Amino acid sequence: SLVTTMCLLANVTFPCAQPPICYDRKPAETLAMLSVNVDNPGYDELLEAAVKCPGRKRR
Repeated sequence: SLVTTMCLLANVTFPCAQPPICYDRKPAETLAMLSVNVDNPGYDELLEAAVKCPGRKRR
């Protein structure tokens, strides 16, 4: 089968592209999460997603 790219948070797995939250909500947690996924090939996907800004806006 094809494999999606998975990243780790806690003892849970999730798509690297789609983490549950971002930097603005909790900066410490986000960085910690990024550090945990340093080894993973998906890491850059995770960095991009974690780093981008929020939903409450028109554009």
